[PDB]
Amino acid sequence: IIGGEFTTIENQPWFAAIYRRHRGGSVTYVCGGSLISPCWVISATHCFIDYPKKEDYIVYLGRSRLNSNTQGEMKFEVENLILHKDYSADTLAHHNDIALLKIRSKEGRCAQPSRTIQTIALPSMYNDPQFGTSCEITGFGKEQSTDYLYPEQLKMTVVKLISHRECQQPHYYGSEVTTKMLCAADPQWKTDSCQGDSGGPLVCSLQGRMTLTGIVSWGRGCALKDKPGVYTRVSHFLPWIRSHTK
Ligand SMILES: N=C(N)c1ccc2cc(NC(=O)Nc3ccccc3)ccc2c1
Repeated sequence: IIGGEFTTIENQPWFAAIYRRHRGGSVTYVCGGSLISPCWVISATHCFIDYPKKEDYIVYLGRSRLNSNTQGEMKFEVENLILHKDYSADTLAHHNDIALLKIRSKEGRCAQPSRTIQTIALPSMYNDPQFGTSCEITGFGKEQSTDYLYPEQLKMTVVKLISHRECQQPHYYGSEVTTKMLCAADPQWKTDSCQGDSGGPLVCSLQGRMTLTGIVSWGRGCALKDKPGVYTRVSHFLPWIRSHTK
């Protein structure tokens, strides 16, 4: 997250921190995710497509720092890694950038909700917020495009949704951004999501309900003029999510 503010997991309790174990024992941070039900985390296929082995991943819920075992956190392995079959990547645009992770503790249990571990509601079909609505993003991603390290403490920011007609303007993304994608940015271009925030949540309060409207997917640079963040429009994928979690 470029700009924004430092936060803690009690403010983002649906946030999942996903890591990968490498041969030799080293563990590195991969992507964010969101808890949609006790046994299921939703994220972005691009986070996993190059290492599609469920045994490699570690998922934490209730974790506020990259390298602290936060009090109340719970650690899980991935029982099933579901990637979208029509996922693809263009120079900028990522298509069907959505994945599901079925989680299990060593004792075989799913998440136990608590003050720091909670689900986030899915949207309803054909009901996304109007352009100009403010939404929040959360993640352990870069603080500046030139950084190589990720922040130790979790961050959040707030951005505004941009219409498809505006996002398709020539100086924006033209025809590269589709109706299955949602744009969101800062009007002054000072805050945004960035590398390492992928898979994380774009949460919008709509009709009084905190909703998982988007999943961080792609963008040209981070916080660049006329280059919004692009998110998987979760409402389009409700049939896919429902069928893959039954
Ligand atoms: N402007 C944004 N909101 C945004 C959102 C997600 C992003 C994700 C990025 N991920 C990215 O470039 N990943 C990568 C890693 C190794 C080799 C090649 C590429 C980079 C910029 C991003 C920028």
